[PDB]
Amino acid sequence: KRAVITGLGIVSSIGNNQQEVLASLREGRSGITFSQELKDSGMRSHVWGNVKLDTTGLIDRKVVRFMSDASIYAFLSMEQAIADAGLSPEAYQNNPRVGLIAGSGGGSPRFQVFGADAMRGPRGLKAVGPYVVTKAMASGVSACLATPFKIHGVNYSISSACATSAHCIGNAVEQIQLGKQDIVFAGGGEELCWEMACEFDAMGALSTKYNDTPEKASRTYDAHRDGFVIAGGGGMVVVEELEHALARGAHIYAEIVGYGATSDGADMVAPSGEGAVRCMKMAMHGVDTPIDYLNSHGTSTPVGDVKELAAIREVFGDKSPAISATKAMTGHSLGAAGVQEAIYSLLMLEHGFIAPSINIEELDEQAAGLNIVTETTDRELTTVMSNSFGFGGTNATLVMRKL
Amino acid sequence: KRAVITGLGIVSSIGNNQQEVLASLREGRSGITFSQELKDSGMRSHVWGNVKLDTTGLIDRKVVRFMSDASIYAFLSMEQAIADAGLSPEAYQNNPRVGLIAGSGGGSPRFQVFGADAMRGPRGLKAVGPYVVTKAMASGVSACLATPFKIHGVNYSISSACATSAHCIGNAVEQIQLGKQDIVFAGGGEELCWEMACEFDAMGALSTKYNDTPEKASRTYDAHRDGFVIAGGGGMVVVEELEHALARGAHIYAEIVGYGATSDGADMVAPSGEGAVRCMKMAMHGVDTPIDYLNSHGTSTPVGDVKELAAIREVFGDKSPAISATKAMTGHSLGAAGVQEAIYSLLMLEHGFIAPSINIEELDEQAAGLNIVTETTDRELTTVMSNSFGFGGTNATLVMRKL
Ligand SMILES: C=C/C(C)=C/[C@@]1(C)SC(=O)C(C)=C1O
Ligand SMILES: C=C/C(C)=C/[C@@]1(C)SC(=O)C(C)=C1O
Repeated sequence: KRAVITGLGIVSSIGNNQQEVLASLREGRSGITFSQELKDSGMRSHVWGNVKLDTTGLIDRKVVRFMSDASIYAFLSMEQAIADAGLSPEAYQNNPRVGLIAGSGGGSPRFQVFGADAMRGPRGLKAVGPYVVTKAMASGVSACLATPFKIHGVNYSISSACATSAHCIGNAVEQIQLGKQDIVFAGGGEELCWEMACEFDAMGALSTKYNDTPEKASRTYDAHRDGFVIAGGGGMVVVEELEHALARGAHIYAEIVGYGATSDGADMVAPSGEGAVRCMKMAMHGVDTPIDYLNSHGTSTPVGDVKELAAIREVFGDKSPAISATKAMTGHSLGAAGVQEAIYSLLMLEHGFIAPSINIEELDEQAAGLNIVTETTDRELTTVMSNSFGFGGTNATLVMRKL
Repeated sequence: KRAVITGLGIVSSIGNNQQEVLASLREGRSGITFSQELKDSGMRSHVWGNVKLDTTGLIDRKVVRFMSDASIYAFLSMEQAIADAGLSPEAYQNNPRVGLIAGSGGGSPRFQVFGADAMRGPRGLKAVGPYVVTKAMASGVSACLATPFKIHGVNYSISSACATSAHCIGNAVEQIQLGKQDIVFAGGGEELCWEMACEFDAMGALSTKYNDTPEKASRTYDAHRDGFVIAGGGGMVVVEELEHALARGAHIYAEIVGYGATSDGADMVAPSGEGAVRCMKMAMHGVDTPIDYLNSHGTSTPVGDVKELAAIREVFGDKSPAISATKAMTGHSLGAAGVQEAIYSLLMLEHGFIAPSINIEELDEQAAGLNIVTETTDRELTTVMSNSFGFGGTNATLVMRKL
């Protein structure tokens, strides 16, 4: 029935491990840089939320030859989670009660585009090769991790655009609740490339006025925000059944006491708000303790930002929780955003502090009577909430509490 | 607690609705044709499992601007399932207890490539446009249906390659069991294009020796099968809680009495057998009636075919059910294969007959343990099983029974 997080792993724009990520968060350090690749592709947005790591010989050649970047990022995060959970092969491999639910928002537009380019070349099929399917397939993140880690339980991905890894964790929780699994590795990954980024720029979703000052581009709630800053990376958490965890002396960050998954059924590319309201309310249902901190989806987009503020306010009313949008620091890793931000929230719960909402030179008047924390402040948190939304009116909310 | 199917919709290579599909099945009619597109693309495989329907104007212009083919196919299938189920707008729209779980195997390689191609032109972003994200993103099938159809419940896709739509239905069942939803539209869609097909051909997965005789290319269990015949299309079923279905007098096809979801944790692109055995057995927990008919995944590939037959052998021993691989007729629609074949199984349960396993000119030596019906056989069926597997060692099994 009860699901808890007993391990985490992360490869992000602000850190290649939970320790480095902790640093950046408490420091309020930006992971955004100028991208030549993006500028070079023809894009208007030239700022990145890139992973600063040379992944070259980190994954075995036979295993890595099937993967794309989203898979690599999630695979490395999974290793970190396996290690950090205290799990050994004999404990998680070839075991029907151990599963994997992880995905990405866009799969691999790079290798999808590589296979097409290679195919139209004079060598066609031979230029494409036998590994494009596993690299480009939408289920790449799950397929590429489940096989090498010899997972025997559930094995699939959930895709809900900018909310995918959040739904992945919520689904893992349901597997434990249904008594189907004891452990489920949940999370996701996302590649960073002009191939996919250009699509978002094409719809005017990305920031384009701060290319000269990359670290100031992502400015959630700032009156002059102009779109989100795309990013790549991965994250993975170990969702485990309470008794099982306690039984093996597992270290427990918190327990997932709430999971909301709703739908807007209104517009694509634009949030309705009511959808998020029901989602958050659903995640708080039964939680007998108040929400101390709220890690908003806050993408730094004109409409989105205030639309979520309007929702939060209607759900909490007078008594609103402390809020901070860590995207102003990290950027929007799309499909990886959900798990990565759940991890930042878990780190804040574990280290008693609230990461700051940076770059707010001018608070939006639409973000009036709320509590946007712009200073790294030490606080004994107990219950935290994380929101994730994506195109198509898909919403997810996770509420985590200490034991 | 209990989940039943109260409506279905389908757009496939053998039919544009349940009536045409029924006729083709009973007749063992091939939906395979020669593809100039694939031939012109430089592929060794020139046979198609195409949808014979010009979809132009079949969807509101403002609504279809966000969709790719997989989304269109699923959207049309859902239009059918809604009407079939006898659901009125007021019954399923703007309702938190009504959800949508549908996806595809590859999303939209065509629009991932179009975005990249347009980007590298003299028009760049202007040529790309603002609708490529929703078309190219992995969650397209779910995002593009949930919004127009006014869905307020769950909204996301499950992606497990050639098993995705099967896992989608299984997940919908869990939502009903967890008491979270009363109705969940489950299924998926898949586009047909050289962009995605060349990648499979590039790994030698597609049939290439029967281009001169398209209808004989897909030959599951035939000693001379040489890969699967790619296809496109959609399918959607209405998964509904039992008391709910009966309360409104919905017409129930069958109840989902079993859902297995396992993982191989062995090889990519190649099945282990073990895993599919646990998946079937898992689907069988609680089911005490015999399996009267088994709609195998049977892709018409050398290894796959006999690896699944070995697993079926292992699960049933001396008591093996009647088997038939409808892919020899329809082709492999990848992500849509699961829901489409669940529908064929539902149609056979409904009209009392077993669709034939066509093109078996020889029958692999390993298939000696017969009961693979190669002739349309009228028979009163009660419990049927459908298998779905995909790259990455992901397995799904659904068992449906008459009420
Ligand atoms: C239905 C549309 C939604 C939820 C849109 C949001 C707020 S979610 C997101 O990640 C970005 C960039 C947005 O603009
Ligand atoms: C792990 C690999 C698996 C399950 C491979 C299968 C049998 S699934 C499928 O649709 C095809 C074409 C195959 O070859």
